Amino acid sequence: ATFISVQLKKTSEVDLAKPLVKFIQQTYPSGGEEQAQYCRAAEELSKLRRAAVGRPLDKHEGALETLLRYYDQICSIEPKFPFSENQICLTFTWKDAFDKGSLFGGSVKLALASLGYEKSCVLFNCAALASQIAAEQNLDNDEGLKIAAKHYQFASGAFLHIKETVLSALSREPTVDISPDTVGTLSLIMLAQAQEVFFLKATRDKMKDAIIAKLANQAADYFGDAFKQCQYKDTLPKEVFPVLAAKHCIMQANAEYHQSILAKQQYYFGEEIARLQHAAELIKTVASRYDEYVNVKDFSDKINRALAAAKKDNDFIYHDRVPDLKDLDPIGKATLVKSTPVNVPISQKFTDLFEKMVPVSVQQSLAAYNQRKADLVNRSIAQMREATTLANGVLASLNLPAAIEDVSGDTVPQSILTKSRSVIEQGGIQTVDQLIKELPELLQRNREILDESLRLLDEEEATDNDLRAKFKERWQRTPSNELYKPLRAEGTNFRTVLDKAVQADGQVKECYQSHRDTIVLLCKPEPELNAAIPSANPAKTMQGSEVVNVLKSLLSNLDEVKKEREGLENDLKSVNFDMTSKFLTALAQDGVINEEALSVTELDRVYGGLTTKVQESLKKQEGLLKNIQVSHQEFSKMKQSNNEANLREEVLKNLATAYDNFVELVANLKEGTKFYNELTEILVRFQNKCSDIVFAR
Repeated sequence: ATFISVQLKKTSEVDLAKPLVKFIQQTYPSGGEEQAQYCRAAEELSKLRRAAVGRPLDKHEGALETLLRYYDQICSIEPKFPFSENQICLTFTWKDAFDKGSLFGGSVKLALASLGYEKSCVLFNCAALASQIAAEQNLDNDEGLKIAAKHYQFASGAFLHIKETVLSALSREPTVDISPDTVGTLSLIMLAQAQEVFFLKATRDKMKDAIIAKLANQAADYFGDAFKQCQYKDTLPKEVFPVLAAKHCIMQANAEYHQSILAKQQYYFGEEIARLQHAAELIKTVASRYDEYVNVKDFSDKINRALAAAKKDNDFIYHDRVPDLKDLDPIGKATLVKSTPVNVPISQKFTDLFEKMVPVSVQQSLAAYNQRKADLVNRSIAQMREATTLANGVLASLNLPAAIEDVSGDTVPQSILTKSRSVIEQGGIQTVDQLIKELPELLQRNREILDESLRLLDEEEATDNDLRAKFKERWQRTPSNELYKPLRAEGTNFRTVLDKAVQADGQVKECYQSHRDTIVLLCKPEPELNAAIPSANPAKTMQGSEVVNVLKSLLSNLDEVKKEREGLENDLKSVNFDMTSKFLTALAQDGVINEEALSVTELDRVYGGLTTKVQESLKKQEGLLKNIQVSHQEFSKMKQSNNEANLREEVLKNLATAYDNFVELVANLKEGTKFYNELTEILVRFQNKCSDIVFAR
């Protein structure tokens, strides 16, 4: 009639969606996006906690199921936000279950900043509820037993999973009730209490008097061990300690009494008495010493009668020796109970309310792959241009292929021709004058966007002050300058970004004016273009000697080598590999995920076929240019003049450069503008954001 149960644990209501949706700010940038679904569940969870653990609960089924379906959703959420828990602040407060424990340090209450602490307490409450549930139960009704036995067994395991989970998961030393020594003992009591029932069933189904003993015993030898585990340990609620003892004692008395029946059949009439006397003793004790905790009046008669009748028969019929209690065989032990492990889900009709959301050790390793992407792509690109620019630069510094397309001094060589052509219908000088004109304007455009937005902040702040420094303090909310912390932090940054950007274009403007004169030439039609280049008397060891023709095949191979770099720069840009599902598979399969081991070997697999192709380009050039530096050496003599060609030569060198400078300048300014235009828009956000914060006031 008297079963140990465990009172719940009280806890404070904390606003759940407040520090949870703010990470969904960090997550999705759009309203109307899935960001909507993850907040129609964020407040759905806040609803669950309040309904689950906000109250002393109505001992039922759902009351448990809720608590279970909460604990579920908890564990279901932690591999998604509190990994290192940087500042994500939802600190939990939990109150101890058995107040009088430690009167030294921290006692009745503990507020900790770790989810592992939170989940443990819920689970404690689950286990704590299951017990209360299993105790009310009618134990005569046979469907009643089943529910008791299931619940204890569950509570027992619910605790034992805490024991093995606390020290390893928190952030410091834990409160009295949830410490491995405490719970490990409760877990054992539940278990012993479960086992009690099986004795009680087995008893109802009038089973073998041997089997009832062995079952009864093993129950004793469980309460026994729960005593042993309290005896000199402060793990304690007050009335728990004598019950464990009284129970143990009853249990041990049944065990004796049934084994008495067995000994009787086997005609050991001594054993019978010896085992009963022991049994009778055991009860007498309990009758007096724990009377207020257990009623055993009936049982006591059953023994005394059985004893009486046995002592009657033996004294007058059988005359059998009675053994000292030490002389007897151990009653066996038969357990039928095990601690229901804790494997989520524990609730029935389950539904992971955040089933959609993507893990954090995925999200952070997925973004640390995207720099590994950019690094290798951008890095290979940068090796390309610097290789190409250098090459182009040597050619001109060596007058190539201008010198070899020079049949007669009369005409513009064909490369210069083919070049000039490109420069014209690409806009001409006109596209460069365009871009060089409009750029400081687009720079200015942004300076205005910025300072209107910072001025706004400086404007409001000034109003804030005059108000307090003149008011009866009806104005008593946040000092505005303290509120405009990070928006000025950006402000400073946006400035240093522009100061860098302004000076950056002056480097170009200076280059541009010391180069465009020669472009003026390129954009001219052949007539004047041909007329403006000083004509010279051509050297005639150019008819087709091996000194010259060899160079043409170098400048047709180096001609193609740099032409190939486009296709690469394109395929390097074009490739995107969706890494998500490869991490996702490796986190569900294995513990956590080490990204470097996987990404590196994936990259030199995805891109690997190009990195080698890239080093093939660069190192081939080092060859092709050296085998041109030493070859021009020889052509220098076989083609000569004094002053007639010294002009022609050192003009064409400057036009070759002129073209390069043009392409080097356009491709630079387009890529420049197509960056400051991207900034305008990033600053529109910022104009509106400051506006909305001076509207937030």
